[PDB]
Amino acid sequence: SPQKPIVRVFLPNKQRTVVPARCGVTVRDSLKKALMMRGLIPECCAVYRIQDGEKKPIGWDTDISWLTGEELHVEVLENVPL
Ligand SMILES: COc1cc(OC)c(/C=C/S(=O)(=O)Cc2ccc(OC)c(NCC(=O)O)c2)c(OC)c1
Repeated sequence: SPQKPIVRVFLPNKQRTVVPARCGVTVRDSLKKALMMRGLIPECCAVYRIQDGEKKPIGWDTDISWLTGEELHVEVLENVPL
């Protein structure tokens, strides 16, 4: 059976969108869909994932195919020009 890897990203506002683990693709591109589907932007959003009872912040250049099997969650970095 064709193996399907995904990462379930918990979007802002406690929603979630899953993105198929893209090999050779960064959190940037994968999450780019994730945010954009909600109408949000990866610019003012951060990627975190919970490890041993704690939080580990993720880098946008991180190959998302390592993060397969995990549930992610994005943290809104509110630094708007307001
Ligand atoms: C890899 O194989 C897939 C098969 C799919 O289908 C057969 C979808 C399908 C996606 S989709 O068209 O359902 C848009 C989508 C997906 C998940 C969501 O939450 C978990 C939301 N949440 C939106 C909200 O709640 O605001 C939106 C896929 O997506 C990556 C992957």
